Amino acid sequence: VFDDKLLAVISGNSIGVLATIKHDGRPQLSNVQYHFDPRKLLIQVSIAEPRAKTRNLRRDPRASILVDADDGWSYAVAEGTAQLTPPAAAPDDDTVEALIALYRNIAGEHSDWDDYRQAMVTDRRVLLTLPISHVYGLPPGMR
Amino acid sequence: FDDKLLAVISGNSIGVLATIKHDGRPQLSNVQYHFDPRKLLIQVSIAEPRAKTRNLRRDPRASILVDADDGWSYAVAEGTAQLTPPAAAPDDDTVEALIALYRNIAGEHSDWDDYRQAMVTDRRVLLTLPISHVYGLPPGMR
Repeated sequence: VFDDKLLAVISGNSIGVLATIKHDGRPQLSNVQYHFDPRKLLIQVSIAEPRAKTRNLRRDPRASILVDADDGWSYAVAEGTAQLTPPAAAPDDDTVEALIALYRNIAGEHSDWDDYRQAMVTDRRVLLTLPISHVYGLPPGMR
Repeated sequence: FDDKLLAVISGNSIGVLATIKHDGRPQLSNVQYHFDPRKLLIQVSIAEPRAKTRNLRRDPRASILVDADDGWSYAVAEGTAQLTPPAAAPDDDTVEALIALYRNIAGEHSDWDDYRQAMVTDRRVLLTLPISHVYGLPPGMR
C-alpha cells in the first residue's frame, strides 16, 4: 500500500528535517539524526533541553519529520505528537538509560558508557519519541 | 545575514519548504528554488493550494531549509510569502513570471508551449519569499 512506500523511505535513512512550531505559530526547521522502530512505528531522536526545537515541543508537542529517499528528491513526511522524557538529571536515571538504548541503535556500542552518561546529564538531553500517526509525500515512482 | 548561510542557499537549488496548515501544523515538501542574492529573495513554484494547505492564502509565513555539502550544516530562510494568482491562461502574467523563473533555475526550456500548458493545468503559483531572517548551522572550511 502507499503507506508502505512512504515508510520504506523513512526506514532507508537516518537523517531528516524536523519541523516544530514556534511561540508565534510559524514553523522552525532543523535537521536531526533518528532511529526508526518499524514494530511500534516510532521515530526516536536525541534533543537538548536548551534548544529552540525542544522549547517549542514542550509548549506544543506536534512534530513533523521529512525524510529524503535514496534519489535525494522523492520524500516522505511523518506527522505525530511527540512524547518527551524529562531531561537527563543523574547519570543512572531512566532518561539516560533510554538514551543509551538509542545510541546503541544509531551508533553502536559506546567505548566509555560512564563518559556518555555524564555527557547526557551535562547536555540536559531528552529522548524524543514520535509515534507516526500520519504519513504523506511523494515517494519514488511518484516524482 | 550570515554570508556563510547565504552561500549554502546560493550553492543549492532544492530545499524543504514549510507552510502553515489550517490546524497550525507545518506542511513540508521538497521543492526547487531560485535565490536572488542581490534582492535577497527566494522563488519557488507550487500548485495552487487546496484542503489544509490552502491556509497559505491567509497566513503566508514560510520557511525553506537548504542542505550544505558537508555532514550536518544547513541554512533556513524565513519570510512572508507573496503569491501570484494561479496560472489560468497559457499567456497570462503568472505564466510569463513562471517562464522567467524556469530560465533563472534551469536555462532555456526546449518547448515553451508545453511548459505554458503544464503551468495552467497545475494551477501553478509563483511564490516569492523576501528573506527576513536566516538561521542554521554554517559549514566550515572543507
